[PDB]
Amino acid sequence: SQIRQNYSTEVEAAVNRLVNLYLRASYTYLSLGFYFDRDDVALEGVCHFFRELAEEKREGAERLLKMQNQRGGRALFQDLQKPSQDEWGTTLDAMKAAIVLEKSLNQALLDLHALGSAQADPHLCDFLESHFLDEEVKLIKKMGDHLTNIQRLVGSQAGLGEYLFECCTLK
Amino acid sequence: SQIRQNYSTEVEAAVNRLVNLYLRASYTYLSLGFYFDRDDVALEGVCHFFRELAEEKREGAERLLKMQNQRGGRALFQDLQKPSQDEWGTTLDAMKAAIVLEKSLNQALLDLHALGSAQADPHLCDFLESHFLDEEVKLIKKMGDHLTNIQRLVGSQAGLGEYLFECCTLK
Amino acid sequence: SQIRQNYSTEVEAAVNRLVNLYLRASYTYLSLGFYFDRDDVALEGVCHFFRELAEEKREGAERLLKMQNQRGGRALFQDLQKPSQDEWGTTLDAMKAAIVLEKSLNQALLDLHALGSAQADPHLCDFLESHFLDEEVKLIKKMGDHLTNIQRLVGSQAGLGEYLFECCTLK
Amino acid sequence: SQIRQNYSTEVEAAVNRLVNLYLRASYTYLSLGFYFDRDDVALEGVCHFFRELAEEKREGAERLLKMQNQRGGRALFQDLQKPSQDEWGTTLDAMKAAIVLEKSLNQALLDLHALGSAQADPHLCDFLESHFLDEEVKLIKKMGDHLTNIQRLVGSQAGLGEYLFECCTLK
Amino acid sequence: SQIRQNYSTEVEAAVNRLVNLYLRASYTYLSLGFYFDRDDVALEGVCHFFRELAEEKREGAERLLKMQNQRGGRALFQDLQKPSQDEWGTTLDAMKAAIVLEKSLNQALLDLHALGSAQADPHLCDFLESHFLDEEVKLIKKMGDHLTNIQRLVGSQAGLGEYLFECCTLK
Ligand SMILES: [Cl-]
Ligand SMILES: [Cl-]
Ligand SMILES: [Cl-]
Ligand SMILES: [Cl-]
Ligand SMILES: [Cl-]
Repeated sequence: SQIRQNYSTEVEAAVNRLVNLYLRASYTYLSLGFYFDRDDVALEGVCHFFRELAEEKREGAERLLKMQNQRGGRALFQDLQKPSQDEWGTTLDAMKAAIVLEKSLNQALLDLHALGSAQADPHLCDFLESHFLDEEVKLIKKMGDHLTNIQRLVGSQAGLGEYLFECCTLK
Repeated sequence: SQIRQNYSTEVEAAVNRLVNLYLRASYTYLSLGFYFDRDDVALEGVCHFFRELAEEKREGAERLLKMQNQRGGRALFQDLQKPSQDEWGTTLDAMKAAIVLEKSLNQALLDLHALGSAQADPHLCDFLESHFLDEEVKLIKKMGDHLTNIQRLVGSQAGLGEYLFECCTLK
Repeated sequence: SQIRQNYSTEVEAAVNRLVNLYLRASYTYLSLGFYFDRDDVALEGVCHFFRELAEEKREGAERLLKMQNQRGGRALFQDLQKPSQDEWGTTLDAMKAAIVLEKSLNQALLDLHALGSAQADPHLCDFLESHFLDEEVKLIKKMGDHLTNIQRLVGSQAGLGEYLFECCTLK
Repeated sequence: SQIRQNYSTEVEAAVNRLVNLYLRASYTYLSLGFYFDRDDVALEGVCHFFRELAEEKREGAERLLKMQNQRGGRALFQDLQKPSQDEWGTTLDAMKAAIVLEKSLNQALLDLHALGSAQADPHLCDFLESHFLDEEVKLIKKMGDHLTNIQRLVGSQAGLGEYLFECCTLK
Repeated sequence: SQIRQNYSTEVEAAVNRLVNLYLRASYTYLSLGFYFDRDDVALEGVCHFFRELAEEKREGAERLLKMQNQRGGRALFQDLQKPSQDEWGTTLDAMKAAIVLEKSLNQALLDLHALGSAQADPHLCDFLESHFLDEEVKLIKKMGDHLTNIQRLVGSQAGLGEYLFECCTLK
């Protein structure tokens, strides 16, 4: 506690809250993944998509905790609330719930970035820019693409046909 | 007949009955497989699924017979009844018939396990646990997954679209 | 300007106009490609098809410009008009717009060929025959095939089924 | 919900409680690991030991959840309580806390085994025997070995010398 | 002097001062390294640690000078003051002196970042974020870890034993 330099108690606390948010998100994705593995749901690609995201969110939490120690802050852990639902409905319902979750993580990142800028903490700002902000933009874009394709597929025969052309002829 | 130790006549007889059940199941799966190979049915992946299961059930019977001789019991064979149907309907009908068949094998395994536990025959109990009980749980889970996906595919355009998203986008 | 031989001012000017047409076509295909990359359109195979065509049309322009210098003519560049639409509708709408665009390039090639024949410029005529006329015929044929398949897929269950048979059974 | 066979509501609920215990244990080990990564603690081998155990406990939870779905039970997730301490003291303190935690997991496994035996659920009993009970016995033995060696090292010069002989001469 | 764009005389001068600070730091580390190579000190791993840091600080100076020329500023060199001590005491004394030196470099980087932000010079800000700020945070963390371990080792038999357990058993 001989290393801390330019690291505010406000950022230290906000990092611990962000770690809680990322571990909550990881927990939500674990629940999503095992719901799609139910024998009465049985979409094993959807289960894999969500289990991979649970791993990504735990890795984001671990990166934050590594950074907290690099800066000389102190990790503090809080209770992890259970996910918002016990059953996640259709693939469409689940993808909508996932984009809501990612937008909430993204807003927490943007709020922490703004705190770090106000505190003139450029290490914190660049840490977020380099490891989190573009990862979130890329994931939200992918989820938006998925939402549009699920809506196309479930909505009409014109939509299913247009999806199949892209899948079987172009790629 | 110099090797038998802790092997009850009750377990010996029950093993011979189980071999009959597994060979009957193998016969049922042979009939299922060649029904899907009919030029007027022509689902060669369904034919392959059922022919592979016929091989698995014959292998289970052979493992039981190997174990009967390892314990010093005497294999006794009975007539093999023909399968319950000559025509198996749709893929859905066939998968429902297959899960009924597997649940009946699983209950026969559980009943033999309970007999072996009552007879304090731990070799028999562990034999079943190690080679049969988890194989049955894994297969029944796969069949339940298949049933749900066939029901999704044949039922509606929302269901077919949700299946295709998992197939063409996620995997 | 010691190399020019049998190269008319009429062909020189027509080549510069053709370069403008090919760069306009490239620009149109860039706009088509990024429209299909929108999160609310999200057909990434369609996006790739059109971005590849933008590259092909820029390469055709560059070949023309290389030839202009090989003959001792002088490249002159004009303003590039923006594409005709800002949004391109469905895959069907887009493919119809692409075949209209290709037919217009093809007619400009045929008109330049006829000018070169009238001017007795066989180098120009063979240049077009060797690098452009069959490329256009092959691309227009592919686009016509795509149009028919998109129409089949979006139109009816008989059409979608016939497409799927070709895709999943024959190839 | 067409697969469930011989799977009691008592075992189903107990499995969900066990998943909670394993995820709580994983969380405890995450906190232990990052405490040893503090610049004022700085035992990076101890940090690695505990982070590896956090991964093992999450994998145990995931195996339980996979099994819950294989049997046709329904995963239900509860709030994850935060670890018991925010600071973990010395390596000795931490290893003592880890063996207490493992003994509590082991007793929960033994209690679930006894429930499964009472319910005549041999699949559950063998699942625990095959994937959990010997993993726990091996880990508790390793932790007991570590406790004894830490006590030897911190206690006396005779103990440190005896440790060093084993380390530098025998291995 | 045809390239300079958005590069203030304030930043240009501050970069030249920073180059002086980094070359002074390199000189300090050369002196530290050869002190530990004295036959009456003889800690050749400590000598190597400090000689590697002398190379890192010279490389940081060279990167700054490359950037000064990339922006169209003019390198100006000043006298390099000799290091603060001729003898560096124990490994503990030396590591404390090294963390003081690194914190002073880090504060000079943060001050230059703040100047660049005030001058709206994002190239300068990102240059520092990308090549210097995280290098300093990682090095200061490592030095803090080293300080804690040296203090543990020299302070007590409990501390030495805890160090040895991590070294000989865990890693
Ligand atoms: Cl609490
Ligand atoms: Cl008979
Ligand atoms: Cl103009
Ligand atoms: Cl709750
Ligand atoms: Cl001077």
